[PDB]
Amino acid sequence: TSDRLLIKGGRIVNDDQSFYADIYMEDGLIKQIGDNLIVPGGVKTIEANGKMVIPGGIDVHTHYQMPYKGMTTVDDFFQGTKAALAGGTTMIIDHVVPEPESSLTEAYEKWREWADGKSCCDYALHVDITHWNDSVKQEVQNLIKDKGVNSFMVYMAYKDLYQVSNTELYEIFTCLGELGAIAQVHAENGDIIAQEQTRMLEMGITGPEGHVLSRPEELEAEAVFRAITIASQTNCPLYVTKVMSKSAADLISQARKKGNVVFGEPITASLGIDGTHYWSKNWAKAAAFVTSPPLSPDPTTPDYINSLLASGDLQLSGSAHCTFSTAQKAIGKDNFTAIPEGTNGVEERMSVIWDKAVATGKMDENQFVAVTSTNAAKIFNLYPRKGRISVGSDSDLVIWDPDAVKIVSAKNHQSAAEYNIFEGMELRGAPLVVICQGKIMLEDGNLHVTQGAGRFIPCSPFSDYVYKRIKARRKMAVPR
Amino acid sequence: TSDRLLIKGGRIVNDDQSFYADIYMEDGLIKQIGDNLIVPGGVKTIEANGKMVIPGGIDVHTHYQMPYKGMTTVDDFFQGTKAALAGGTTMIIDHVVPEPESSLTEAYEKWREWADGKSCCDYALHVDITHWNDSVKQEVQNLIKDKGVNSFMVYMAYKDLYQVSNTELYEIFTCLGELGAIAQVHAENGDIIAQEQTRMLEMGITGPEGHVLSRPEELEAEAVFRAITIASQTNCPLYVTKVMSKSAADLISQARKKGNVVFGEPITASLGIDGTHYWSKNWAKAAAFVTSPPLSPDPTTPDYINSLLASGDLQLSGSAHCTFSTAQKAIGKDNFTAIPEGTNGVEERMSVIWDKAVATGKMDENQFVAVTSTNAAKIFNLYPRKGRISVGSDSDLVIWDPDAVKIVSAKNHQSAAEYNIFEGMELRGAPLVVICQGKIMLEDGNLHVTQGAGRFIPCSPFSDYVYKRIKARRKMAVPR
Amino acid sequence: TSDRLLIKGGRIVNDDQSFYADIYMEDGLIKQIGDNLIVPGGVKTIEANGKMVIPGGIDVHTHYQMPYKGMTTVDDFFQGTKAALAGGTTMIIDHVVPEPESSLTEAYEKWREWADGKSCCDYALHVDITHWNDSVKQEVQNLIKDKGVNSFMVYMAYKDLYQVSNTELYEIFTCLGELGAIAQVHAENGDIIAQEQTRMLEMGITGPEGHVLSRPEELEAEAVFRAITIASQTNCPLYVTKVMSKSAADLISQARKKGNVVFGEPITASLGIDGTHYWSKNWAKAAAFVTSPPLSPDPTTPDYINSLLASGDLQLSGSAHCTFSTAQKAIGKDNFTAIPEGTNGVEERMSVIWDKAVATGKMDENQFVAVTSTNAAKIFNLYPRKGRISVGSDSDLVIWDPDAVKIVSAKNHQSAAEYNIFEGMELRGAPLVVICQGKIMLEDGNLHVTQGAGRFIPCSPFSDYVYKRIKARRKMLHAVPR
Amino acid sequence: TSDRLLIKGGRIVNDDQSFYADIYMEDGLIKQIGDNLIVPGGVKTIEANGKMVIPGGIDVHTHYQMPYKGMTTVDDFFQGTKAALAGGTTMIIDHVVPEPESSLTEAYEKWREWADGKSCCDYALHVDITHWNDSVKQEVQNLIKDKGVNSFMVYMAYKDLYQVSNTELYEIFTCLGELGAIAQVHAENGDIIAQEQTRMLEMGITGPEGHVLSRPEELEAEAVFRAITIASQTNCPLYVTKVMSKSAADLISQARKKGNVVFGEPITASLGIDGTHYWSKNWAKAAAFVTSPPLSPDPTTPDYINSLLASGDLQLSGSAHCTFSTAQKAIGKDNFTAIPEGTNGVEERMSVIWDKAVATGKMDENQFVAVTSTNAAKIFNLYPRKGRISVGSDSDLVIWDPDAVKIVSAKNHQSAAEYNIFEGMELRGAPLVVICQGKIMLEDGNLHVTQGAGRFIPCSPFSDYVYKRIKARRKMLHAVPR
Repeated sequence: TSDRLLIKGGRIVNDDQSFYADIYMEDGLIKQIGDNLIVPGGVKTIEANGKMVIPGGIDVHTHYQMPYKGMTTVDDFFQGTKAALAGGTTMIIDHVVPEPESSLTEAYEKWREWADGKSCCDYALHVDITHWNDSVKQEVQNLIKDKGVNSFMVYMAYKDLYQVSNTELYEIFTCLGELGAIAQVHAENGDIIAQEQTRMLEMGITGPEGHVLSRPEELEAEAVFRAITIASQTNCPLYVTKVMSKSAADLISQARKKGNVVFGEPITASLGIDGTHYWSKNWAKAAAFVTSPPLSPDPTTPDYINSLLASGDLQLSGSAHCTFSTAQKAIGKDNFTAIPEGTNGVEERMSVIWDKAVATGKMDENQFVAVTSTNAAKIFNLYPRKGRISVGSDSDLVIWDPDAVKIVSAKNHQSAAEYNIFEGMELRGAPLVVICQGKIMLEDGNLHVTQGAGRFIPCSPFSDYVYKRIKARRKMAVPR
Repeated sequence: TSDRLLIKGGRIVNDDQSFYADIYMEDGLIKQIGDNLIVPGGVKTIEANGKMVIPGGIDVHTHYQMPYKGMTTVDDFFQGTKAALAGGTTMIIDHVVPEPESSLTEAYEKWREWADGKSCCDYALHVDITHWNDSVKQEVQNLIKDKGVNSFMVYMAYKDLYQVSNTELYEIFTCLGELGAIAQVHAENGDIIAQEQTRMLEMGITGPEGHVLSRPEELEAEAVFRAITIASQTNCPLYVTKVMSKSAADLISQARKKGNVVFGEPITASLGIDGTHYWSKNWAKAAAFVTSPPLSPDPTTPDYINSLLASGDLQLSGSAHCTFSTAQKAIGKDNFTAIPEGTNGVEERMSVIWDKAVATGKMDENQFVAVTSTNAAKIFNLYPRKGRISVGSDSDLVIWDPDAVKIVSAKNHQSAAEYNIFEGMELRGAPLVVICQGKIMLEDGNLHVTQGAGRFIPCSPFSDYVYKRIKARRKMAVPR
Repeated sequence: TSDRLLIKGGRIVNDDQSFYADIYMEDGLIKQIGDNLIVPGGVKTIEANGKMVIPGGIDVHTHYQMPYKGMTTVDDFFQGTKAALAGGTTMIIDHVVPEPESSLTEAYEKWREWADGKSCCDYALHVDITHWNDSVKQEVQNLIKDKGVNSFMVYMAYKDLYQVSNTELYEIFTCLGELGAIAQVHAENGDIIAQEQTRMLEMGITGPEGHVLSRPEELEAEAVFRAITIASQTNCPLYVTKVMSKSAADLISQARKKGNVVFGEPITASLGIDGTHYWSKNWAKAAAFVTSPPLSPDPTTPDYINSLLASGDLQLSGSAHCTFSTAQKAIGKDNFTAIPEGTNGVEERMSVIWDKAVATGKMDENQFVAVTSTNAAKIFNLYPRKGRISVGSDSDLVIWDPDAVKIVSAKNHQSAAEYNIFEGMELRGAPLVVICQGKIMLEDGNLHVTQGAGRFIPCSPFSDYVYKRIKARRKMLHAVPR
Repeated sequence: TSDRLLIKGGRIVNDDQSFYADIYMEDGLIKQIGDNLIVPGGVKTIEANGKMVIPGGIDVHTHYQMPYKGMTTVDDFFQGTKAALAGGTTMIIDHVVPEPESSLTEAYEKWREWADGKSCCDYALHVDITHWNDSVKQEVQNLIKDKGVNSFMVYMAYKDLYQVSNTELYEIFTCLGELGAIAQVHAENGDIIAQEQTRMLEMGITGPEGHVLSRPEELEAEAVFRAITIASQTNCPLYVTKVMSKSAADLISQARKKGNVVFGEPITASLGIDGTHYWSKNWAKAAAFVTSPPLSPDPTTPDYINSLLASGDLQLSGSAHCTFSTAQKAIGKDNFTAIPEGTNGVEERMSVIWDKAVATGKMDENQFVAVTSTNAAKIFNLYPRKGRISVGSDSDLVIWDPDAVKIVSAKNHQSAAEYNIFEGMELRGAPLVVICQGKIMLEDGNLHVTQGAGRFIPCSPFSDYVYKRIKARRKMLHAVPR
């Protein structure tokens, strides 16, 4: 599997504490932690020299080689996970997207085949419920029981394509609750967005600004509140993907304070920048920002999202990395509704949070670990195998430099995209060394990776972190 | 029309101020206000003797002789307005309910005929949009232009009967906004209520408690938030009927603080009592409380609703007076979904608010006037004809006694109902004398009324109180 | 008193409704409202020609010729009320400020003498409680009973000068509540501000930016919350002067929703602009913004204050007009704690609100009247004499042009100040004609005024709008018999 | 030190995860965790049989043998820690209270002597800053550096006894922040409470109900908001003791969301019951509830406090166990201000939280551990030595029965008090076995304890959980060059 490796003089930073210790690794696992380790001679030894050592990042939202209209996103499972590793991320969770009226299981097999053959790092899979009926219900059950899936996503947007009704939502959340799965949502109101898009085009607003104006944050907030409400009535845990706005995040905060089982996933884009760039005079640049929900035009938004990720009102971060070329984006040059949706973010996720939340004093290093790996591992039932530096855990570690300062650019990023939405931003905090599966995959700015080295990691239902309260609530007429 | 009448030594209480003055009336109108009025000899003179004189109450939500399954509510336009006058209310606004797929205009004519022939007092009419299509759109326009209607209601509940989709809501609010009408809603989520009713019956909960448990306040709050959101996107003023819960009222408060044009209508029931009585061992008593949305089981609710009516987060009061006999209620004795919905409240509305909000120190007498007549007159475009004691205004006045104390009972109420949901409650504050159309219709506990004396009062669109901001907001691409 | 005057073809805008009618005025009073008025021939007639006619503005917060260290503010009761009238304001309420350990009543007489002799328009007076003891308590009673005062202000700031303790606040609010007066506060925490000033000076931050950084909005919010709490415990109505920050305005909103009797007074400065200009490289410009509480550095502040004035969470507007010359400001050139505090705002108040809340669609014309006159008249017990176009009310009216557009500048303002904190701002909405005491005092951009023409207007205690709930709450304490 | 011990078949429940494993212990420490442990023959073996095994509770607020007017509370460090252990608590943190104008360090030595000689379990000490001056400042430094103290409490109540001013609060929080200590507060407004007490007595309300009516929750909320504000301005972490009311808990929630470093400590009383019993016709019963801040008369309070402990808006639980006899309480029979303040709670703390938050579905077993030990260990810098079942941690463990159901009564409690404020309450969840310092101190309902067995545990300043953000904020003040 993996050679012996010793990291010396490192400061271990887990979500619960930080402490000085050496780390000995072999065959994909952490074997010893402490001082003066009884270790074989001739072991490859890295001198951490007081630098931080954290669990590798888990990016819970990717779209590598995602199909769209006979094309594919430009970062595939190989190049996309190269990008992840370059940024300190050692596990990704991608979305399987079956065509409406097609098999979920057959889609899952396709995605397993693509990723097993190309991923540089360990991965898992969410399965999107793009339509609903009795056979789909059966497949969901089968996928949870037999295929290592515990997370499924529904769409409240994309009217006449993926969108599900309130009756379907109730049916689906009841089912996912009974089976021990996470119920994920893409939460915007598709019915109202459909009208507003028509309204924008009739006003002659065909550029990317038409995208953000046709999807104001009130339509994200409505759909979030409604999802929270249906999930509560069906005793189902809810996970809100791609939290983009202050109002969505406040609804999640509100629901969690009442005791509702609700999680929020901000992304690199909503943590790092705003939507002013939709009004760029450079069409291509503006189209690079087109994603759904969009980036809020309100410039106070990213500081707020970071604040709520710091306080635990939001719990984990993803990227929704979903890159298209300038030529693909330009398909929608005359009509924003035809711009393929998605931006970059996998490489920049951990640096963006360090820069915006840790160097700003909003969160400490332990909460940084929580919001980049450990909470994700707990929610998806991967803890302590992932998201922790502990004996018996997987050898996925990063030597992090808090003092590193790097300018982001399309020129030096691993993505095949020509644009980078964070172009020109100077970020504090970066990885020096990345170890994945016990092997050194980044050092001295050099990537050392193998196509297909990454393993599918099965995720079991009924995560304790998610379901203990649900179960306790389940456990709890007037005779006339 | 109406004989000369002089009220002397009264303390006039309008929404804006209180002051001592005599009031001279003739032919339906207030002619002079002041001291030492130049008045003809031989005028009928009432000695107010320091007592308050307020504008007659406007009850903006009634259902007199409302049809249901070949029956009718037991209080008709005559007996129902007798009840209103006994309680200090001198104008009512009733709901016209066309069958799905039938003409709105034909329904309006029926209701005009019933009320013109029986009402004791002036009235107006809201028209319920029970279904939606091109011909209904046309009728709405015609009714606003030609028939004195400015208020229309849509249902978010009653799946497969009255319920409208989000696309229909957007269409309808856009239309009502363009035409200068108030958009009213019955705001509960019918899709989810349908599931919960099935769930209650499968648990064997067939009594009235199944009604309140199948319609928890979260389902009122969801639908209110969604209506607020669609109304905001379409620049349409929203009016929430039958505010029953703390969470609904808080959403209205929130929206108004942002600047959204939203009004809330608590009712006598939600101001005066809670939903604990759904669990009464007396089936009949419990069924007397069945209304939609239901009374909150949370006993802190009525004090809170009064508080938000006091602070102006809620603006006006109705009753939704909709009475059925015990025999009619008993149709649903084996299945709560078959209990006809509706309770009493028209007679008790003004006394309930005085007792719960004024004698408690939450609101003063001027705000009492506002929330019982003047705000309703402003919203429905009836001010200063109604809701004000002013020269040239209609002679609809009440001599109110703050020190009166009365126990409510089915035995002494004007309603034909056998039950009164406020049975046994002692209320501070009551009318001594009611003058309507310049005629004394209550004195010494005696009603003096004529069937059909009441006039239809046309209500024009584009009320200033409602539409000035809407118009100003209406009045307010990147070239590449 | 005042000649016959007829305004024809006007659209009257009161707080409750708007309607078309002619207005006939004589001897300081509105005599008739309606169509085809029975009127004597030869009456001076103004053609409003569809333009709005509103009640004159009431500015509830001014500091004309306010003394400070042997000097005075540069706009006195004459020039300051010229400024008021030029902007559509026909009544002002100024603050009487007695020196600590001196008589409130003697201070009141000095102020009455200054204003009676110079004011162009009607006025009233608040009295500031700058210190507290038995004789001050007696004077407050006497002033309410005999001198037409119903509003008194206390300071939670200015440690070792004006500041009162929590015991004194309790005593004072109990007393003012018993006597039917409005309890006004200057609400910032003076103990903590003292420390932060020292911290700014030790960091070498001596310019105007040190002023806003030594008084962060948290210190306004703390004092507001504490004043609300003491006022609630003593059944006393509370009025928060100079609402500057979002957080202060949210606490007032929160308290009103619970039923507490609390009023908030934003000022022209907090409605119109933010505090970014404390960091101007021009010292003199930055010092022109120095006022307390300061303008929020958060640029989302003025939009928010306008939003809460629109929704009624805040009820009335003032200016706290308190102007000093550049030479006077420069006394603090080496130390921001020595910059005399105060900015302009009286002339600009009504246009600022129209431009920022009405032309933006946040409030309608009727709420504009409410927040520029009618709510002030109700709170200070001047309604319907002021703040309303009604038969028997005072002839204080403005013909307002919603379509007028004017750039503000020190060059054309009535103030003697060299700086204007709204310099260069283009504002929508302005007065065309101002009538005061039935007399045309502004027309064609010309002022027609007389020194000393203004009358003191006595203000009685126990305003209904303020006290009916307080009284009902007092009317409603049982031991457990054991 | 301590004999070999093996617990088999147990379900370990830490704050982060639960898992099945055997636990081997020797000489005060957990030595091995796992399956098939290499263990010496003849080891005392307990069969957990699938039952939960959790870290022993840490009660961060006790007042054992606290002096008051020449008397003492009736539960001393021995009997009081017997009560603790009976309820699943294996460590207590008590408050050292020096007389005003006396030495903090001398008080600390007295308390160390009392506890070292009587405590059954490990303990630590907070030191209360009952007055403030230069020598007290020096002692605080000395206690942190040399005596294992990292937590100090100030009083915002008790006017003319312990109360500190806003200047003193600023000075004290600045000092505690610089030294790496937790700043604890007793947060009620003492100035206003003094007035309201006098008001209650003048109304003839002398019974216990006068206590809760003279201290309405608004006066707790005001003091909380002010403490948050001063702590924020001085970059000092704040810990709110005895969170009793919904409004206090909402202010802590609000401040934490903004990023302020603020902790809240609900107590057994506020988690388990309300204040309706102040109106009991039995004087003695009512007086048994007298504590400060008092129990809220609002019966929705305890459900809400449990909800905010569940969501993490409040982080840790104490008891403020402070018991007086009926005869001692009765000293205030004619005047509630003379009733000695304090109730029971140490024994009942963990069962109350299980019954009211876990069996109700508000929180899971892992958050239960967090709020009964682990968050306290992190805040006071005792993690992972305490609050965790981990190799190298202290052998303080409890075998917990989720299915146990017990009625609370004065008849069977360990306290010397005649009254129990939870009398008659049936609580779900109880300890079966308690191990402390590796020794079985509760089994089969029998206590096995030794007077003086407990050790003082030094607590170091600059806890990472508390100070990493504070430090980062300090690391991040430019003048405008003109």
